[PDB]
Amino acid sequence: MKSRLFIGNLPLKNVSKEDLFRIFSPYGHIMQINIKNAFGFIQFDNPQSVRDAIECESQEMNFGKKLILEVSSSN
RNA sequence: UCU
Repeated sequence: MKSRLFIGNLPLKNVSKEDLFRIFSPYGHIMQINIKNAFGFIQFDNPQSVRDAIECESQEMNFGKKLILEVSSSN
């Protein structure tokens, strides 16, 4: 557990899994990407990748905004 | 701000 990243505020249009892959692939090997409207879920193969993504990408602009990035709690 |  703890190997999934939650994104809380994606734009509601014009967002692809590939966009998310380009942003988050530097942090580790991504196994799965799910988008449910404003919510993104990126499954890595380990929990450190999620922590690294939150620490580095929270400081960045993506899709013209500051993304809400968290350890995913979703079952 | 959790399919």
